[PDB]
Amino acid sequence: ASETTPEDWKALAADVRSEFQWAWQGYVAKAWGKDEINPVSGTSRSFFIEGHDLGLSLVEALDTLWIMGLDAEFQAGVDWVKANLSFDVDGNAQVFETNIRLVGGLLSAHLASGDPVLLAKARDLADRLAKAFEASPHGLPWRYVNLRTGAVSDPETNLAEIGTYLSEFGVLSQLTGERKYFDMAKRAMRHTLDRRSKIGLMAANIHAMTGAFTSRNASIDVYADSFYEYLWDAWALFGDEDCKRWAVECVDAQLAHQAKRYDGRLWFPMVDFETGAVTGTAQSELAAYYAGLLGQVGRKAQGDDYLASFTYLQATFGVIPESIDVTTGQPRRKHTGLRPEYPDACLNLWLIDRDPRYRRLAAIHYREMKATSRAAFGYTALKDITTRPMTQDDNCPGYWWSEQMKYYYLLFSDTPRIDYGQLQLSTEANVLRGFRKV
Ligand SMILES: OC[C@H]1NC[C@@H](O)[C@@H](O)[C@@H]1O
Ligand SMILES: [Ca+2]
Ligand SMILES: [Ca+2]
Ligand code: NA
Repeated sequence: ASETTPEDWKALAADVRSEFQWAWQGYVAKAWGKDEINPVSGTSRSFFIEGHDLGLSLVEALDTLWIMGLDAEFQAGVDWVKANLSFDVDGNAQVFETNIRLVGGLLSAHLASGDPVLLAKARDLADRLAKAFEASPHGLPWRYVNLRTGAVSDPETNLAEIGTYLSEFGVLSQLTGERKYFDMAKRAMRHTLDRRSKIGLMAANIHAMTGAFTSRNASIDVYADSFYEYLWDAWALFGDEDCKRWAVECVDAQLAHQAKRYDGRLWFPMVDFETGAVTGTAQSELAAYYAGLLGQVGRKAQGDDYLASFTYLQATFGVIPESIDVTTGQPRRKHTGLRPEYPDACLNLWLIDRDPRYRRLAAIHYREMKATSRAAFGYTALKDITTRPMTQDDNCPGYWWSEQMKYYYLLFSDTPRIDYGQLQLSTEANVLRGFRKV
């Protein structure tokens, strides 16, 4: 007869904040200044350069701490950065990961606080990454660069690793007045878009020196994914008319040639970029970001249909498998990366009309994370989703500190610290617009 008791969303937001503060205390105790905590053993690891940590998880956490009103914790992290974080290091850093995690994490912390030193450090790092773009006659970045010397390595790259810079670099250009950052990021994206096939698709794999594709596989998934996000995000952040056009053209080519149904559910397998023949049967969990991008570009019904494929994986397996075979619906791997893309899609679709269904689905995902990944000193990736209980690995990935706890808190809290109508998030969930003073 009566309804089951309605969710108290403010109480659930307070629980997310409590858990985030508890995890931060574990990082301070076991991994202070180090890149990642291993929260089962209570130890740390490096991410970018073995033996030369750069405070990765501390930097990733900063904007999340501020949004939650964890102000003492935020200021302790900012003060560590200002005293300790140098990028004058004789070692190789992966250009893509360094931009989205460290340049973006310093920019969101700068926008929250106003502190000039955080902008100075973001810009210093971007100038070291610029050497990877300058080493290509096409302006396509090499995958790795030595932060001190500018030496490059590995030009056999991909759309995500040449095309996930324009949000962070374009905000640098706005704040500093120097257009060079925006221009270098946009030039790399134009290169691959100019090489689209007659059916409107790009292959995912590209060589920085020849400028030619090195496979025939078009993908929406890993090695391509965030290129398509950053086309739309550059329209939203900068008003760039080329990027607005390109975002819509690329998505409608993918809907025409990659959207396929298997057992009644929508998937986007890999296809030959010229002929449209299917070339893969795998889909990763990370492809769930695309449900939210579909809604952003004006394809909400199709975005909700794709989200439903992942909702069915969550209801069936509890945790979404890291990879599935689309022809059967069954897992290709048993381990996970404590991945954030399902609540990413839920937040992006919820920002359109505030439909409470997206809150219900994200609450299932948060509660499942608490039931499976909680460890002695924080939250961990999984070894095997098929055992009962699910067995645990021993690592908290840096992106956990920027992404899913922020997504849950934004969905549940209605915080006055954010202007929800102006909110813009990077592919690492760094807030690049929408802070309100308080
Ligand atoms: O899976 C989370 C991981 N995926 C690649 C990036 O887009 C970002 O979401 C994060 O580093
Ligand atoms: Ca992402
Ligand atoms: Ca996005
Ligand atoms: Na962050």
